[PDB]
Amino acid sequence: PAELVDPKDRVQLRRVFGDFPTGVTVVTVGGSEPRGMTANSFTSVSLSPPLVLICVGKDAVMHQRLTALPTFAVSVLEAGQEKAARHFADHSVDQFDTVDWVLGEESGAPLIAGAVAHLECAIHRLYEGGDHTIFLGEVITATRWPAREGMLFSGGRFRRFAPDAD
Amino acid sequence: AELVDPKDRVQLRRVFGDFPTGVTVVTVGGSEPRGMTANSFTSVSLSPPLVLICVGKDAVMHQRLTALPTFAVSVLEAGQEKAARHFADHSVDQFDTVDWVLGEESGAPLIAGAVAHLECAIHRLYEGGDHTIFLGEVITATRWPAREGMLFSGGRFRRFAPDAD
Ligand SMILES: [Ca+2]
Ligand SMILES: [Ca+2]
Ligand SMILES: [Ca+2]
Ligand SMILES: [Cl-]
Ligand SMILES: [Cl-]
Ligand SMILES: [Mg+2]
Repeated sequence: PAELVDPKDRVQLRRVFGDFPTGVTVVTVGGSEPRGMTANSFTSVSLSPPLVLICVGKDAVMHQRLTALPTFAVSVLEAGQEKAARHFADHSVDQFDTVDWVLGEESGAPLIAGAVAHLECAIHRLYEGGDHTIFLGEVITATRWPAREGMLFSGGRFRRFAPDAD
Repeated sequence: AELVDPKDRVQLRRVFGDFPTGVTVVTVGGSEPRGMTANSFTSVSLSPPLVLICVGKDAVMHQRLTALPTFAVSVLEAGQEKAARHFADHSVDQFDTVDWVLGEESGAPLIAGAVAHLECAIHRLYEGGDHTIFLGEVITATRWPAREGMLFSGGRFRRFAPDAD
């Protein structure tokens, strides 16, 4: 039975936003106090120049970091990394002593070990996005592990792929 | 590990495909209604309620979106690969192979059987390299809770495993 959504109702809006499935990333930065934040707003944008974007809430600490720093990293989380996804979504101590990570050579940001891919990006534009800021980054380098497959987030829940039937 | 040269578009597409997404069909109305398959759909903001899509500068839909006040997004359900392929084909009624309903608010075709329809007003146009980023405000939406979206990952259509919980 179809549910009509009142866009002013944020409970309902979050329900419909949840209808579009995504992967899950952890965005990280270096600097004097490196930080990570779980993000599903990651979107690949352009091939030439190679661009991606993320949308970050204005009240997140990560927002203040990204506005101040020239680069960030994206770690696309693999199917078995729900613990890492939850950890970097916690609002609440080294944030990174729970997880295995390797230093990003271009971003100076911790890259999450076990990820499907790492992308290190230079911040190119900041665009207004309502209660978020849209950060457009140019991909400086990336590394991927072809054997790995991403975790999923849909309907407000973490989910898994069915193995490819072809 | 595979090191990716970002200037190599084959490699770059491989890494872009490592982030799984759903699949939408973006539609517009007007004299010549049009649809295009898009996975760059992203929900952005709660207040105001905003979403974005990234559309190639050379796409025919690109000119529509820069000109028209509204568009619709149909989030495709798990069994809708045929519609995804159809609205991604480059080469004429585009809507004679799908079940669709006119959206009252957008004036654009809404794809039947979808997980959700979102009808949006174009809010901003932002530079996005070889794409334009279209930011839209959600005017109304309808959803079907029992449905689940189709998935696109590694350049292939995929489906969910049953929720363990
Ligand atoms: Ca209400
Ligand atoms: Ca090459
Ligand atoms: Ca559902
Ligand atoms: Cl809220
Ligand atoms: Cl290409
Ligand atoms: Mg996205």
